Amino acid sequence: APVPVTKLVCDGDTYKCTAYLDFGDGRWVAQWDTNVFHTG
Amino acid sequence: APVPVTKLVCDGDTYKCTAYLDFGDGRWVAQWDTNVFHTG
Amino acid sequence: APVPVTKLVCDGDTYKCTAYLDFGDGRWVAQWDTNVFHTG
Repeated sequence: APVPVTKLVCDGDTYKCTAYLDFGDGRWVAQWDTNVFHTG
Repeated sequence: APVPVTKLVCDGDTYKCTAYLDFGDGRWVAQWDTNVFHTG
Repeated sequence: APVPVTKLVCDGDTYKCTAYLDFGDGRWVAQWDTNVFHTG
């Protein structure tokens, strides 16, 4: 079931974002691949 | 055009995150596939 | 290293979400492909 994200971080060294979930012990994450770049 | 996200949720049963957008009737979403796991 | 997201936007014309990062000059983004649709 959908749960809220408590903290969203991204990492320019791994090109991933990590969403910490409000669930369980607080250490469940959703993590996905991203592009990372310097925009205008 | 880019619009703000009003609520971000993720679901460990579907392995997707859903971003509710500030747009229209409030029921437009961006939805993407993710990994979901228990981190350190 | 992971840094906080300061602003999350999505765009129904490009089918991408963009996360502005707390890093550098504020113009670093993570950007990823998404589905965009009108949910129930």
